[PDB]
Amino acid sequence: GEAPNQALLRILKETEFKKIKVLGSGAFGTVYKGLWIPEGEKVKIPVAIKELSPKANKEILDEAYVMASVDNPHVCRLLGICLTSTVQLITQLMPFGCLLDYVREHKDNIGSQYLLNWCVQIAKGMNYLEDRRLVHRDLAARNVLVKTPQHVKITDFGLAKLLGAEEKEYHAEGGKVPIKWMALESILHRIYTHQSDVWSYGVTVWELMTFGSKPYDGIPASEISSILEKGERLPQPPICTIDVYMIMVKCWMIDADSRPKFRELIIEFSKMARDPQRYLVIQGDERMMDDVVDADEYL
Ligand SMILES: Cc1cc2cc(n1)-c1cnn(C)c1OCCC[C@@H](C)CN1/C(=N/C2=O)Nc2ccc(CN3CCN(C)CC3)cc21
Ligand SMILES: [Cl-]
Repeated sequence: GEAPNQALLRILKETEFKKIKVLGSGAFGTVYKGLWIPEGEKVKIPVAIKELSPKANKEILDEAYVMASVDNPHVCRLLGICLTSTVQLITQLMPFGCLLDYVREHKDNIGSQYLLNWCVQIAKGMNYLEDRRLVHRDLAARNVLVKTPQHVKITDFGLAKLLGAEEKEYHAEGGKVPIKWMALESILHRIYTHQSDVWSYGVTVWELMTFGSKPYDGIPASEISSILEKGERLPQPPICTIDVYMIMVKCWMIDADSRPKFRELIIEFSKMARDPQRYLVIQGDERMMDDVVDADEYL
C-alpha cells in the first residue's frame, strides 16, 4: 500500500546543548532558545527546545515522528530529540516568533508584498504536507513561524494525522479542538481532510489580512457551527480587494470539493504577488558569533 518511512530520528546528547532562555510557555508547554553544538563539528546551530508523565512522552513522540518525516523549506524540520526525564523536541530556532504576534506588532510596517508572499509560502508548505498525505488539523497564524520577515514555515504538528492506505478522511474522537479555524464538517462530524485544512488556510489568511484580528471575536465557540450553517462567514478585511476576499470565501464553501486546492492557492496568490498593490490596498504601502550556522544549512 504505502511506502516505507525511512526518515532518520536523531538522538541528541544533553551535553551537546546550551539552553539560553525561555521563549514561551503555555498550553503546549515550554519552548526554549538554545545553541546546539554537534559532536566536534566546529558549528553552532540556534535551536528551539520544546517540552510538553507517560501521556506527555507519548504525544511528543508522535509529534517527533511527524516532524522527522517532513523536509520542505516552508515546514519546520525536526533536528532531533533529547531523551531526558521529559522528552525534549529540538527544532530550528525561528527568531521572529509566531506570525500572529508578528503582524499585530508590525502592523504599520507590513506591506502587501509581504502579506501575499506569506500566503504563497504557507500554501506551498500545506501543499507539501498534502503530498506527504499529512492533514495538519491546526493551521492558524499562531502556528506559522517567522524565520525572517521574508521566510515563514508551518509548525506545531501536535494534531497532525497521517492519512494511510487509501483513506481520504481522518475520523477523530473527542479532544479540545480550535473551533473557529475548522471546517463545518469537522465541527459537525469530526471529519478532517486536506480540504478541511484549506478552510483553516482561509481563516489564517483572514488573520493576516486583518493584522491579527480574532475570528468571530466575541462569539463563543458553540454558536460557530450554527452561524456557519446560516451561511455567515468572516467579513471582508478593509485592505482586501474582492479578488483576495473571493479566494477566502472559496476556502469556506460547504462543499469541501468546491474549495480551492493548495496548489491552486499557490498559483493565485503568486499571480497577485507579482502586482501586490493591485490586490491589497494599504496606507503607505510604498514606503514600508563566528561558527554559527542556520539549521537550514546544516544538512
Ligand atoms: C521549529 C519551531 C520553532 C519555534 C517553535 C516551534 N517550532 C513550536 C512547535 N510547536 N509549538 C507550540 C511551538 O512553539 C510556538 C509557540 C511559542 C513561540 C512563538 C515562541 N518563540 C519561538 N519559537 C520557536 O522558535 N521563537 C521566538 C522568538 C522570539 C520570541 C519573543 N516573542 C516574539 C513575539 N512577541 C510576542 C515578542 C516576544 C518568541 C519565540
Ligand atoms: Cl476556538
